[PDB]
Amino acid sequence: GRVIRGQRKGAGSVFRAHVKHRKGAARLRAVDFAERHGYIKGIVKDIIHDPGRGAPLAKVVFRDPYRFKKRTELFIAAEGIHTGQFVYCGKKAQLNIGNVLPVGTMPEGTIVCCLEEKPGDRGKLARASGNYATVISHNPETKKTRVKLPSGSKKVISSANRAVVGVVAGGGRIDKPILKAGRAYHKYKAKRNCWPRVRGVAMNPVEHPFGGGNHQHIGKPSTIRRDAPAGRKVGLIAARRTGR
RNA sequence: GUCUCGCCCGCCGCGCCGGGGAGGUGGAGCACGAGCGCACGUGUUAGGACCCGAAAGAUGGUGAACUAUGCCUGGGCAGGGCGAAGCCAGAGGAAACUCUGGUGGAGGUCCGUAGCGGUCCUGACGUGCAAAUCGGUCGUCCGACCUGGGUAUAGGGGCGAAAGACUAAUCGAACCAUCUAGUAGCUGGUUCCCUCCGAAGUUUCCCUCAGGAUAGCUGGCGCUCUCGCACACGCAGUUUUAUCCGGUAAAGCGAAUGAUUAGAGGUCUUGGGGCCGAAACGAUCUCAACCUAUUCUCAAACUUUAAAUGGGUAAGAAGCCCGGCUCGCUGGCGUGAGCCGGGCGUGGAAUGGAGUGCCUAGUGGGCCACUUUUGGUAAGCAGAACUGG
RNA sequence: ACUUUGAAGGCCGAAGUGGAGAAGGGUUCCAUGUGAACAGCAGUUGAACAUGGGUCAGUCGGUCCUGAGAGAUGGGCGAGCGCCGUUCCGAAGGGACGGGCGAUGGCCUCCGUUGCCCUCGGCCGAUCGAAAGGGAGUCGGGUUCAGAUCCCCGAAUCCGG
RNA sequence: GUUCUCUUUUCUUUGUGAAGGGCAGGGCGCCCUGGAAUGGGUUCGCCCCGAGAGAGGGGCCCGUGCCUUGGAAAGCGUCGCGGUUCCGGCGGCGUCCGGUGAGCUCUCGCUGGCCCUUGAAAAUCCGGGGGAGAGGGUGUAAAUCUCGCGCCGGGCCGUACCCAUAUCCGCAGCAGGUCUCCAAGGUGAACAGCCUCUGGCAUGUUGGAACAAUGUAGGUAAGGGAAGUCGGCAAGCCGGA
RNA sequence: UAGAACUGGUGCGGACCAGGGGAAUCCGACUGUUUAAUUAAAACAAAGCAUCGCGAAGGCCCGCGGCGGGUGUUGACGCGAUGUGAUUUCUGCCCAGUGCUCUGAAUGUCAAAGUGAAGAAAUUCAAUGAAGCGCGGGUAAACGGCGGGAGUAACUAUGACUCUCUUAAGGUAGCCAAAUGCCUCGUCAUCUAAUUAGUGACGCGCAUGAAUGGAUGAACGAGAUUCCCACUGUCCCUACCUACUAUCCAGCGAAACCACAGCCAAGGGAACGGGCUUGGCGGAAUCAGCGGGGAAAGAAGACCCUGUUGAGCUUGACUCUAGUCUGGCACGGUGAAGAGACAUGUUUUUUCACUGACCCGGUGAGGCGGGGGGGCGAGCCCCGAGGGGCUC
RNA sequence: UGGGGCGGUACACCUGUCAAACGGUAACGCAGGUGUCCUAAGGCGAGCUCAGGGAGGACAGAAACCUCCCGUGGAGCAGAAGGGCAAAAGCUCGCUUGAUCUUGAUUUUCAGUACGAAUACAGACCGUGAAAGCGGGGCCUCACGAUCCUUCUGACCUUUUGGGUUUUAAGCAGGAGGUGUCAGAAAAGUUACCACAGGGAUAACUGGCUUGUGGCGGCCAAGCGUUCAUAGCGACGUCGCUUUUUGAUCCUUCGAUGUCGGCUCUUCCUAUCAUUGUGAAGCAGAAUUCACCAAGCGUUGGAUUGUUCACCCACUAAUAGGGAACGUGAGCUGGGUUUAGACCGUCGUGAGACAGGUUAGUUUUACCCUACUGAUGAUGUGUUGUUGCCAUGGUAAUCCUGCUCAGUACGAGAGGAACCGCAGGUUCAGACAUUUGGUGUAUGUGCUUGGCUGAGGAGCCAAUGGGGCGAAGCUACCAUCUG
Ligand SMILES: [Mg+2]
Ligand SMILES: [Mg+2]
Ligand SMILES: [Mg+2]
Ligand SMILES: [Mg+2]
Ligand SMILES: [Mg+2]
Ligand SMILES: [Mg+2]
Ligand SMILES: [Mg+2]
Ligand SMILES: [Mg+2]
Ligand SMILES: [Mg+2]
Ligand SMILES: [Mg+2]
Ligand SMILES: [Mg+2]
Ligand SMILES: [Mg+2]
Ligand SMILES: [Mg+2]
Ligand SMILES: [Mg+2]
Ligand SMILES: [Mg+2]
Ligand SMILES: [Mg+2]
Ligand SMILES: [Mg+2]
Ligand SMILES: [Mg+2]
Ligand SMILES: [Mg+2]
Ligand SMILES: [Mg+2]
Ligand SMILES: [Mg+2]
Ligand SMILES: [Mg+2]
Ligand SMILES: [Mg+2]
Ligand SMILES: [Mg+2]
Ligand SMILES: [Mg+2]
Ligand SMILES: [Mg+2]
Ligand SMILES: [Mg+2]
Ligand SMILES: [Mg+2]
Ligand SMILES: [Mg+2]
Ligand SMILES: [Mg+2]
Ligand SMILES: [Mg+2]
Ligand SMILES: [Mg+2]
Ligand SMILES: [Mg+2]
Ligand SMILES: [Mg+2]
Ligand SMILES: [Mg+2]
Ligand SMILES: [Mg+2]
Ligand SMILES: [Mg+2]
Ligand SMILES: [Mg+2]
Ligand SMILES: [Mg+2]
Ligand SMILES: [Mg+2]
Ligand SMILES: [Mg+2]
Ligand SMILES: [Mg+2]
Ligand SMILES: [Mg+2]
Ligand SMILES: [Mg+2]
Ligand SMILES: [Mg+2]
Ligand SMILES: [Mg+2]
Ligand SMILES: [Mg+2]
Ligand SMILES: [Mg+2]
Ligand SMILES: [Mg+2]
Ligand SMILES: [Mg+2]
Ligand SMILES: [Mg+2]
Ligand SMILES: [Mg+2]
Ligand SMILES: [Mg+2]
Ligand SMILES: [Mg+2]
Ligand SMILES: [Mg+2]
Ligand SMILES: [Mg+2]
Ligand SMILES: [Mg+2]
Ligand SMILES: [Mg+2]
Ligand SMILES: [Mg+2]
Ligand SMILES: [Mg+2]
Ligand SMILES: [Mg+2]
Ligand SMILES: [Mg+2]
Ligand SMILES: [Mg+2]
Ligand SMILES: [Mg+2]
Ligand SMILES: [Mg+2]
Ligand SMILES: [Mg+2]
Ligand SMILES: [Mg+2]
Ligand SMILES: [Mg+2]
Ligand SMILES: [Mg+2]
Ligand SMILES: [Mg+2]
Ligand SMILES: [Mg+2]
Ligand SMILES: [Mg+2]
Ligand SMILES: [Mg+2]
Ligand SMILES: [Mg+2]
Ligand SMILES: [Mg+2]
Ligand SMILES: [Mg+2]
Ligand SMILES: [Mg+2]
Ligand SMILES: [Mg+2]
Ligand SMILES: [Mg+2]
Repeated sequence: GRVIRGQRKGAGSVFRAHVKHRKGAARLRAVDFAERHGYIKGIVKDIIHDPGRGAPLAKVVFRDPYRFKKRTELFIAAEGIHTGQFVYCGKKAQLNIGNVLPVGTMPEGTIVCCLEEKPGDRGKLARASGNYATVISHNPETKKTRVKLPSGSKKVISSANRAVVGVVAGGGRIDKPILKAGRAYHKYKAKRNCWPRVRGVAMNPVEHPFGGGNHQHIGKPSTIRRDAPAGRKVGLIAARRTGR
């Protein structure tokens, strides 16, 4: 046959990302003495729009504990913040919107964002537009804590992971329809080369296994085993249900 | 060498050494050696293999100056129509609000130039201006827009708003060189003369039916003999004299098997749309069949009978006769076969020189006519026997 | 008939059949002469043939910077020519400086200096990459068969020492 | 230039660079007094005001425009001289007043709208901040994020012409294709189409004679009006305000 | 810009510029894209709708190779993979078949290595026993599929009703002689002088039917069809005109093709001759045309057959393979509990904990653990109230 | 393989016939069979009689069982058919296991090779019979399979590698495990995106032979026709022609004969629709029906449909049938069919198929030879001219209406003709332009838009600026003349 689409994406060179106009990488500042034991202060300067994203980004400025210099960080913004706000980071912080502190000092039932998965990954989880995690249960024996994620899954992590307090800005976006095509075009043009999906049935059987026929039809069951090879692993993968 | 019955020998150490006869048998063997080397010719093969002839497969490499798509950075697009929110004023209303007149200038909106494209004329040209042009008529024209240059992706791979489309006039797998004189049961071609002999298209086997092997048909090279050499035997798409074989033509059914017509003597006899009647075998008919003697017609898969043409043997010296020997075979005594030694030549017609052995090519698609003959309405149709072309 | 000069009649109609340039071409440019060949007829003509001549910069462009991206070192992998990868498993800059120490040739005054002892040192990755992006500062007049923001005249200006 | 009749007529020509100094003119999200409703000011539109409007007086930026130095000597237009000529030659005049615009183009500013799009980086240069570090004596201090004036230099490579119905690619002087700048008069809504001036050309690889047939491109037709034909195919009607 | 008079042989957007309309059905919502050089379409795309996997030692994928690389300067309002196709109004039953998926020691089967008995030893035997296949559940906006006979209503005909045989269910709401109906030019109405056409109705539908999407319905279409008004040389029926040619002359000057050649009837023949046979007949060299023949030119017929010649594509053909699931040996170390088969200790094993090989992330490798010199303080003990012990 | 595919097996075997009297002999020729069955249905000996038919006998009947007579096979012998068999080869009883071990020869098919099957002998061991003798499978004709590999049986059997012993392995001889495509490969589809070497040894058009089917026509004559075989029809039967129907065949053509239908144009046939000249009726008149000579002149306008065919409207003397490579594509068109894209239904798991439907889709070349039409010229006559004759060839005129004859003849009536005459028309043909119309660049004369020659006048430019009237000429059943 011939190699198909999808099997061409994993090599890159035409399906790569478009990163000329992106401003940086969002991540929470590193761990150090002050943030481990005490706290530290910083100030917001401006709020900005990052392409390829829905969540706006803050700019925070800190005073370096060891040199006569200043140090800038590019956080992801909770909902409520503004310029001129003082932002306090670390263990001795007060529980209010915009600050950063650990999990095992928070109470139950509280909201967070830009959470960490392991202690010092600078922030990985719950960092999209309108989402938030939630604290559930502590365990001062063994230093563990459980967290609800926006997929509806309960997950265990430590009590030294850091996190940011509050929902994320951009909240409520998929409740606007797009109505046109060229609003989609300017969307994905800033992210990837991916938008027009040609249906497999309108192909020929060289370049897709569902292709061909005098009619348009699939001909075979659209579910497929997890361990099928590349080229055939298309459709409803490992489906344990179909319908609704 | 190999089975079957067997009685014996020699050896300083007797076995699980060695020897006879034959029912007999398996062998590319013996029996008074013929090869070895050199050259020439023909023939069958393996090699580029008489010459030219593919679609294709592998190894290694050049290409995105056309086109497909993504990114970087720069440029470009008359004049007009409809009139969304928002704003002002006047009038009405108890209020919420409403009516009328302006302003404003949004929109993958409308008409239309530049530009980008490419519907119809199924027009022109159709050895052209042109390996895809020209003319008028067309489509869209603030936007999923048009475009320059730079940069990324390379061949069972790339890119694709998908048509199996494009990838340097080439794409249902590019091009360049080599492997490579790839293979071909298949087409086309194969170079001077005279003489001589002179065919087949048929059998059996083959994943065989456009082809090969096998036998047959043909040629060449010989060799053993003999004759008008006063001096003979042997042969034959032939006739004759004797003698066997056959079941086809015709004929036959008052003879078997099978089929079939009609009336005379049988209610033979079952029963009657019924029959004169209580009906019966009292009668009286008959019918599907049915006893006796006769009658008309039939047979590729029936036959008592039985040709014409045909096939096979025989027509003498390898015969006849006389006498005697050998035999585990057979046995009243004897038969049979084999060996020995002697005596007796024309054995129906008409013809002519016979026999034997190696090498060996081309063929292996057939066709017609009398006569016989199968299928088919018939055929310049299809399939066979005889002879001749 | 076709060159040239004059006169007359006509077309292009400023999104041009006009005046200048990029890519590409490469002497085709300018004068004198020729009429074999070529210019699908002709030619006293020619972008043809022959012989000669012609492109002048502190200020116009390159050169400098980086862009998408390409690409060495260390390291890793690989039969092997080599390939991956660009801050990633690296003692990664010779960077400089104020002070002290003996020396230095010039009238060792002032120096740089080969040399150290000190002394502050991050950067964070060699290099390449656009004659349309970014990037100090020149204008008018005149002059040739053919050259001018370059030659001559006259008025200015940037950088460095 | 026209004048046979008219035409105070029609046509052409009628200027000052770079770099400075001064001033018009536009813009300000700049300051000082002062305290606003009977709410005011104000744009085509918007829009603004005790977080200080209107009204008064001030400051800053751009000032491609006018004046001035350049610079009238030079250039141009006319009427005349000399040099045989081999001449940037010599003279006499002039190089002037005003005005309108939904006018076209180029530019500078103000302001608003659209975006699940938010619209490059680096070389290089600059100012500020405690003064770190210090440095130097009444005539010194050397840097200097510098006042005016003589000085010295500024290397290498390209630069001719064509840029297209004849210098490029298409085998060719091929009706094809190939990125940009400048852009007048009239009609008209208009860079539509029709005629003209500046500048360019000789009809697009040849000419003369005559007007048969069939062609190709254009047109017109009495009366009827799709009866034609697979099919109103092609042509024709309507057409702007 | 609006109005009035007068004037012209009704001519007046006077040239150029410059929309034919109307009534209806089928498809696709629209704008957009598309087979360069025969197809611009009803085909692709879209917005909207719905499912599917995934919480990073991950999902999808690349790769000869590696602390390799893309999505990823990412984190479920996201990334990847699939089908339908705006809105409105709806989305019916079947888990028997096939696929997918969950668990599972409690059950057959099930390889290497390992365990044990016999043998002089190769060897043989036995017990053991992973994933997978079977055993069992869930799923149809997953591939897909969704029936026959007979009797029956006070005139006939129909047949609401009843019976019956089997299937995983036996076609629901809608719609139809359609771009889907063989029999077929189905039947009835209308349009027409006349209609195999077209519109509206009927429906035991060879073979319609529900995201393999059903039914509708404004605007748009270089889309496919029927009719009407105005219009016309499309036609009755052809004619006239103008330009460039063709034609003649001067000058320059090719090609394809070509056995030999070039008047007919009939006859026979490889059955349709320019040439043969029997008859007809036969007179130099040429000019403009036209298209009957030359079975006229081009391209070793793509239709059909054969070939023990090929290639593209698919799968339940045959033989294999990358990748991937799983068991075993090595890298593999420390300690502690529990329980075993033989036989009267052996190793085995399940579990818990450790770190030093190994792996991961972060950083300009910037303040780790104990300790009390700490002390601003607190609460717990002794407490000379002065001390030190504990929690911080 | 009477083209291939679907079907069948004529692909290994048996009987009868065809097959032409030895033997042998073909076709998808006729009729049928096989891939088995048997511890006896094999083998020896002995004894007996089959099918059926008749006559009798308690229940007893068409048929149970008993007895007698006739009985040439008319019954049986495993299966298909054929042959053969009576104190058997059949039925029944007794005993057994020649269905065993071993060489070689021959026959059948045939090359004169193999398998298989069969025959006659020889050596052994045996069985049955009193014994002669018979028996090494089934009364005869068919019932089955190589190398290589594996497994089993056998001999105090050879080798296992420098010698010896034991195990294993290899060898020798004989059975079995199997190839049905049966003298013996290990094996699924699709291509409309397709390709190559060849083929008229082989198909889809014409042509050619045949004429079943289709069409047309004769013979004899039972009945129809109230009566009356034959005015006109004609059963049951039978003899023929034609190639405008569809088949059968496969001779030419596969290095190419351009494949449906309409448009256009010419010629030919007759099996006569009408018109001319005539005959016959169940012909009073008028209309109609059968037939003869005859192919001269005619046979139309339209809705539907791609149409050939069909069907309806309207007029007409009439609305007849055919051909020529199923006339005619360097003459048109390209609607359909018959490439490439695509949509529905049915089938296939699927790529894909449909003899089902629907939409969009490149139609080349003449300047050669001939023929055909027109145009110059040529031979000879001494040269040249004027006037003329004729061979030979073509060939052209055709139909209808009206008034009169006449509301006459005829006929009961209703109704209803014709011959000569007069005037006019249709289709065709040949010229012509007095008059009407059309053309119009005489670029003739006015009018008018935009622009340009300073303006007026006179003029030009806009591939014929537009528009109005229009001479000569060319032209029309759209005007006229003639046959
Ligand atoms: Mg799609
Ligand atoms: Mg497709
Ligand atoms: Mg596939
Ligand atoms: Mg299906
Ligand atoms: Mg050879
Ligand atoms: Mg070759
Ligand atoms: Mg191969
Ligand atoms: Mg390139
Ligand atoms: Mg096209
Ligand atoms: Mg055309
Ligand atoms: Mg032509
Ligand atoms: Mg030309
Ligand atoms: Mg396709
Ligand atoms: Mg060769
Ligand atoms: Mg041959
Ligand atoms: Mg062959
Ligand atoms: Mg006979
Ligand atoms: Mg031979
Ligand atoms: Mg120029
Ligand atoms: Mg120019
Ligand atoms: Mg250039
Ligand atoms: Mg010339
Ligand atoms: Mg020149
Ligand atoms: Mg550089
Ligand atoms: Mg630049
Ligand atoms: Mg103020
Ligand atoms: Mg130049
Ligand atoms: Mg013009
Ligand atoms: Mg000329
Ligand atoms: Mg030219
Ligand atoms: Mg007319
Ligand atoms: Mg019509
Ligand atoms: Mg018609
Ligand atoms: Mg039209
Ligand atoms: Mg409908
Ligand atoms: Mg559409
Ligand atoms: Mg095309
Ligand atoms: Mg929807
Ligand atoms: Mg689905
Ligand atoms: Mg459903
Ligand atoms: Mg299931
Ligand atoms: Mg229904
Ligand atoms: Mg209908
Ligand atoms: Mg119609
Ligand atoms: Mg269905
Ligand atoms: Mg469907
Ligand atoms: Mg000519
Ligand atoms: Mg002839
Ligand atoms: Mg003939
Ligand atoms: Mg010929
Ligand atoms: Mg011809
Ligand atoms: Mg061929
Ligand atoms: Mg070929
Ligand atoms: Mg073969
Ligand atoms: Mg290939
Ligand atoms: Mg399989
Ligand atoms: Mg065959
Ligand atoms: Mg015979
Ligand atoms: Mg007996
Ligand atoms: Mg017997
Ligand atoms: Mg014996
Ligand atoms: Mg050994
Ligand atoms: Mg040994
Ligand atoms: Mg197809
Ligand atoms: Mg007949
Ligand atoms: Mg044929
Ligand atoms: Mg033939
Ligand atoms: Mg034949
Ligand atoms: Mg031809
Ligand atoms: Mg021809
Ligand atoms: Mg006749
Ligand atoms: Mg024809
Ligand atoms: Mg043609
Ligand atoms: Mg022709
Ligand atoms: Mg068509
Ligand atoms: Mg098609
Ligand atoms: Mg005559
Ligand atoms: Mg005028
Ligand atoms: Mg007129």
